[PDB]
Amino acid sequence: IVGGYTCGANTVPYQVSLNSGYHFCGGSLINSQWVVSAAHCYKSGIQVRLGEDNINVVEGNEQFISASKSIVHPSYNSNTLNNDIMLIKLKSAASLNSRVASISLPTSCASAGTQCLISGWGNTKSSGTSYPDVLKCLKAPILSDSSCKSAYPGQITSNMFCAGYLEGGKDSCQGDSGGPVVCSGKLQGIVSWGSGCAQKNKPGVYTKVCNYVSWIKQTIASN
Ligand SMILES: N=C(N)c1ccc2nc(C(=O)c3nc4ccc(C(=N)N)cc4[nH]3)[nH]c2c1
Ligand SMILES: [Ca+2]
Ligand SMILES: [Co+2]
Repeated sequence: IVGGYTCGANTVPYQVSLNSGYHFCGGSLINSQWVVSAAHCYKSGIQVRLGEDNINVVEGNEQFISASKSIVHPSYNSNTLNNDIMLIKLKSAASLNSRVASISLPTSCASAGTQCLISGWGNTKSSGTSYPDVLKCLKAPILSDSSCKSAYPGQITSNMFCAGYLEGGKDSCQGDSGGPVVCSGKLQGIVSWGSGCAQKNKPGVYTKVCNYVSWIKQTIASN
Protein backbone atom coordinates (compact mmCIF):
# COMPACT_ATOMS: atom_id res chain seq x y z
CA ILE A 1 0.00 0.00 0.00
CA VAL A 2 1.77 3.24 -1.04
CA GLY A 3 0.93 6.25 1.21
CA GLY A 4 -1.40 4.49 3.69
CA TYR A 5 -0.95 3.87 7.42
CA THR A 6 -0.36 0.92 9.87
CA CYS A 7 -3.83 -0.60 10.46
CA GLY A 8 -3.45 -1.88 13.93
CA ALA A 9 -3.11 -5.53 14.79
CA ASN A 10 -6.18 -7.44 13.78
CA THR A 11 -8.29 -4.30 13.11
CA VAL A 12 -9.09 -5.80 9.66
CA PRO A 13 -10.05 -9.29 11.03
CA TYR A 14 -11.26 -10.57 7.59
CA GLN A 15 -7.89 -10.03 5.89
CA VAL A 16 -6.00 -13.19 4.85
CA SER A 17 -2.34 -13.73 3.70
CA LEU A 18 -1.91 -16.32 0.98
CA ASN A 19 1.40 -18.06 1.59
CA SER A 20 3.40 -20.58 -0.49
CA GLY A 21 6.57 -20.38 1.51
CA TYR A 22 6.26 -16.57 1.67
CA HIS A 23 3.32 -14.08 1.38
CA PHE A 24 2.45 -13.47 -2.24
CA CYS A 25 -1.21 -12.22 -2.24
CA GLY A 26 -3.97 -11.04 0.05
CA GLY A 27 -7.50 -12.43 0.22
CA SER A 28 -10.76 -11.98 2.17
CA LEU A 29 -12.48 -14.55 4.40
CA ILE A 30 -16.14 -14.71 3.49
CA ASN A 31 -17.19 -17.54 5.94
CA SER A 32 -15.36 -20.21 7.97
CA GLN A 33 -14.61 -22.42 4.89
CA TRP A 34 -14.19 -19.94 2.04
CA VAL A 35 -11.80 -17.23 0.96
CA VAL A 36 -12.13 -14.98 -2.07
CA SER A 37 -8.96 -13.63 -3.74
CA ALA A 38 -7.83 -12.69 -7.30
CA ALA A 39 -7.43 -15.14 -10.22
CA HIS A 40 -4.03 -13.61 -11.10
CA CYS A 41 -3.01 -14.84 -7.56
CA TYR A 42 -3.61 -18.48 -8.52
CA LYS A 43 -0.84 -20.90 -7.50
CA SER A 44 -0.79 -24.54 -6.59
CA GLY A 45 0.21 -25.09 -2.90
CA ILE A 46 -1.52 -22.26 -1.02
CA GLN A 47 -1.70 -21.91 2.76
CA VAL A 48 -4.22 -19.40 4.02
CA ARG A 49 -2.97 -17.37 7.01
CA LEU A 50 -5.70 -15.84 9.14
CA GLY A 51 -5.30 -13.63 12.35
CA GLU A 52 -2.15 -12.12 11.03
CA ASP A 53 -0.65 -8.82 11.82
CA ASN A 54 3.11 -9.15 11.37
CA ILE A 55 3.58 -11.92 8.74
CA ASN A 56 7.12 -12.63 9.98
CA VAL A 57 6.43 -13.02 13.70
CA VAL A 58 3.96 -15.57 15.24
CA GLU A 59 2.15 -13.41 17.81
CA GLY A 60 -0.51 -15.61 19.15
CA ASN A 61 -3.50 -15.00 16.84
CA GLU A 62 -2.96 -16.76 13.59
CA GLN A 63 -4.59 -19.82 12.05
CA PHE A 64 -2.60 -21.45 9.19
CA ILE A 65 -4.90 -23.69 7.07
CA SER A 66 -4.35 -25.31 3.74
CA ALA A 67 -6.52 -24.86 0.69
CA SER A 68 -8.36 -28.02 -0.34
CA LYS A 69 -9.46 -26.58 -3.73
CA SER A 70 -9.10 -23.42 -5.77
CA ILE A 71 -11.74 -22.28 -8.41
CA VAL A 72 -10.65 -19.50 -10.80
CA HIS A 73 -13.60 -17.68 -12.54
CA PRO A 74 -14.68 -19.66 -15.68
CA SER A 75 -14.20 -16.52 -17.89
CA TYR A 76 -11.01 -15.06 -16.40
CA ASN A 77 -8.78 -13.64 -19.09
CA SER A 78 -5.18 -13.39 -17.97
CA ASN A 79 -4.27 -11.02 -20.74
CA THR A 80 -6.90 -8.35 -19.83
CA LEU A 81 -7.61 -9.45 -16.25
CA ASN A 82 -11.32 -9.42 -16.81
CA ASN A 83 -13.09 -11.55 -14.22
CA ASP A 84 -10.08 -11.47 -11.99
CA ILE A 85 -11.57 -13.52 -9.06
CA MET A 86 -10.98 -16.91 -7.41
CA LEU A 87 -12.48 -18.87 -4.55
CA ILE A 88 -10.33 -20.96 -2.17
CA LYS A 89 -11.74 -23.59 0.14
CA LEU A 90 -10.15 -24.27 3.55
CA LYS A 91 -9.27 -27.87 4.46
CA SER A 92 -10.90 -27.17 7.80
CA ALA A 93 -13.18 -24.34 8.85
CA ALA A 94 -11.51 -21.38 10.53
CA SER A 95 -12.55 -20.60 14.15
CA LEU A 96 -14.14 -17.23 13.94
CA ASN A 97 -13.61 -14.84 16.83
CA SER A 98 -12.58 -11.20 17.35
CA ARG A 99 -9.35 -11.48 15.36
CA VAL A 100 -10.57 -13.81 12.57
CA ALA A 101 -13.97 -12.65 11.24
CA SER A 102 -15.69 -12.83 7.85
CA ILE A 103 -16.82 -9.93 5.56
CA SER A 104 -20.29 -9.53 3.94
CA LEU A 105 -20.80 -9.80 0.21
CA PRO A 106 -22.78 -6.81 -1.21
CA THR A 107 -26.46 -6.73 -2.03
CA SER A 108 -25.77 -3.93 -4.64
CA CYS A 109 -22.81 -2.11 -6.14
CA ALA A 110 -21.40 1.03 -4.52
CA SER A 111 -21.48 4.46 -6.17
CA ALA A 112 -18.60 6.75 -7.10
CA GLY A 113 -17.60 8.96 -4.22
CA THR A 114 -18.02 6.10 -1.67
CA GLN A 115 -15.08 5.72 0.77
CA CYS A 116 -13.48 2.31 1.11
CA LEU A 117 -10.73 0.66 3.06
CA ILE A 118 -8.06 -1.22 1.13
CA SER A 119 -5.41 -3.20 3.05
CA GLY A 120 -2.35 -5.43 2.51
CA TRP A 121 1.28 -6.37 3.04
CA GLY A 122 2.35 -5.17 -0.38
CA ASN A 123 4.97 -2.74 -1.61
CA THR A 124 5.02 0.74 0.02
CA LYS A 125 7.24 2.58 -2.42
CA SER A 126 6.00 3.86 -5.77
CA SER A 127 9.45 4.25 -7.44
CA GLY A 128 11.37 1.65 -5.42
CA THR A 129 10.76 -1.33 -3.18
CA SER A 130 10.03 -1.76 0.52
CA TYR A 131 7.90 -4.48 1.85
CA PRO A 132 6.14 -3.99 5.21
CA ASP A 133 5.81 -6.73 7.83
CA VAL A 134 2.62 -5.46 9.43
CA LEU A 135 -0.70 -4.69 7.70
CA LYS A 136 -1.01 -1.33 5.97
CA CYS A 137 -4.48 0.34 5.35
CA LEU A 138 -5.64 3.06 2.91
CA LYS A 139 -8.87 4.98 2.77
CA ALA A 140 -9.76 5.61 -0.88
CA PRO A 141 -12.85 6.63 -2.86
CA ILE A 142 -14.49 4.83 -5.75
CA LEU A 143 -13.91 7.04 -8.82
CA SER A 144 -16.24 7.85 -11.76
CA ASP A 145 -16.05 5.36 -14.55
CA SER A 146 -15.23 8.13 -17.01
CA SER A 147 -12.09 9.06 -15.13
CA CYS A 148 -11.36 5.32 -14.78
CA LYS A 149 -11.74 4.81 -18.56
CA SER A 150 -9.81 7.94 -19.55
CA ALA A 151 -6.81 6.83 -17.55
CA TYR A 152 -6.88 3.35 -19.27
CA PRO A 153 -8.46 3.61 -22.82
CA GLY A 154 -10.33 0.49 -23.94
CA GLN A 155 -9.02 -1.58 -20.94
CA ILE A 156 -11.80 -1.09 -18.43
CA THR A 157 -14.74 -3.54 -18.52
CA SER A 158 -18.02 -3.61 -16.68
CA ASN A 159 -16.40 -5.90 -14.10
CA MET A 160 -13.83 -3.31 -13.02
CA PHE A 161 -13.76 -0.04 -11.05
CA CYS A 162 -11.09 2.48 -10.12
CA ALA A 163 -10.56 3.66 -6.57
CA GLY A 164 -7.77 5.96 -5.53
CA TYR A 165 -6.40 9.46 -6.03
CA LEU A 166 -5.67 10.91 -9.41
CA GLU A 167 -2.90 13.12 -8.00
CA GLY A 168 -1.11 9.87 -7.21
CA GLY A 169 0.72 9.34 -3.94
CA LYS A 170 -1.83 6.83 -2.54
CA ASP A 171 -2.60 3.37 -3.97
CA SER A 172 -2.69 -0.42 -3.63
CA CYS A 173 0.46 -2.12 -5.09
CA GLN A 174 2.05 -5.52 -5.90
CA GLY A 175 1.72 -7.77 -2.88
CA ASP A 176 -1.80 -6.34 -2.15
CA SER A 177 -3.21 -8.35 -5.06
CA GLY A 178 -6.33 -10.34 -4.12
CA GLY A 179 -6.95 -8.23 -1.04
CA PRO A 180 -10.10 -6.41 0.10
CA VAL A 181 -11.81 -3.17 -0.79
CA VAL A 182 -14.62 -2.68 1.74
CA CYS A 183 -17.14 0.16 1.40
CA SER A 184 -20.06 0.49 3.83
CA GLY A 185 -19.36 -2.88 5.44
CA LYS A 186 -19.45 -5.03 2.26
CA LEU A 187 -16.72 -6.45 0.13
CA GLN A 188 -17.02 -4.35 -3.08
CA GLY A 189 -13.59 -4.86 -4.58
CA ILE A 190 -10.59 -7.12 -5.07
CA VAL A 191 -7.07 -5.61 -5.59
CA SER A 192 -6.40 -6.34 -9.24
CA TRP A 193 -4.12 -4.07 -11.32
CA GLY A 194 -3.03 -0.56 -12.16
CA SER A 195 -0.01 1.12 -13.77
CA GLY A 196 2.97 1.14 -11.39
CA CYS A 197 1.69 2.16 -7.93
CA ALA A 198 0.49 5.64 -6.93
CA GLN A 199 1.45 7.31 -10.21
CA LYS A 200 -0.49 10.51 -11.04
CA ASN A 201 -3.50 9.82 -13.25
CA LYS A 202 -3.03 6.10 -12.97
CA PRO A 203 -5.44 4.82 -10.17
CA GLY A 204 -5.90 1.21 -9.01
CA VAL A 205 -8.34 -1.04 -10.84
CA TYR A 206 -10.37 -3.49 -8.73
CA THR A 207 -12.66 -6.47 -9.50
CA LYS A 208 -16.25 -5.34 -9.07
CA VAL A 209 -17.46 -8.02 -6.66
CA CYS A 210 -21.17 -7.02 -6.73
CA ASN A 211 -21.29 -8.58 -10.32
CA TYR A 212 -20.18 -11.99 -8.90
CA VAL A 213 -22.28 -12.50 -5.78
CA SER A 214 -24.51 -15.02 -7.61
CA TRP A 215 -21.52 -17.05 -9.03
CA ILE A 216 -20.00 -17.00 -5.55
CA LYS A 217 -23.09 -18.11 -3.67
CA GLN A 218 -23.76 -20.87 -6.24
CA THR A 219 -20.14 -22.22 -6.39
CA ILE A 220 -19.64 -22.29 -2.53
CA ALA A 221 -22.96 -24.20 -2.09
CA SER A 222 -22.01 -27.00 -4.48
CA ASN A 223 -18.38 -27.40 -3.41
N1 LIG B 1 4.09 -14.10 -9.43
C1 LIG B 1 2.80 -14.01 -9.08
N2 LIG B 1 2.13 -15.16 -8.83
C2 LIG B 1 2.20 -12.72 -8.99
C3 LIG B 1 0.98 -12.51 -8.29
C4 LIG B 1 0.32 -11.26 -8.31
C5 LIG B 1 0.90 -10.21 -9.04
N3 LIG B 1 0.43 -8.96 -9.19
C6 LIG B 1 1.35 -8.41 -9.97
C7 LIG B 1 1.27 -7.07 -10.46
O1 LIG B 1 1.75 -6.86 -11.59
C8 LIG B 1 0.52 -6.01 -9.87
N4 LIG B 1 -0.44 -6.23 -8.99
C9 LIG B 1 -0.88 -5.00 -8.74
C10 LIG B 1 -1.91 -4.64 -7.87
C11 LIG B 1 -2.20 -3.26 -7.76
C12 LIG B 1 -1.50 -2.26 -8.48
C13 LIG B 1 -1.91 -0.91 -8.48
N5 LIG B 1 -1.08 0.03 -8.87
N6 LIG B 1 -3.14 -0.50 -8.11
C14 LIG B 1 -0.46 -2.73 -9.34
C15 LIG B 1 -0.17 -4.09 -9.46
N7 LIG B 1 0.74 -4.73 -10.19
N8 LIG B 1 2.36 -9.21 -10.32
C16 LIG B 1 2.06 -10.37 -9.72
C17 LIG B 1 2.73 -11.60 -9.72
CA1 LIG C 1 2.22 -13.42 12.61
CO1 LIG D 1 -0.99 -8.22 -8.32
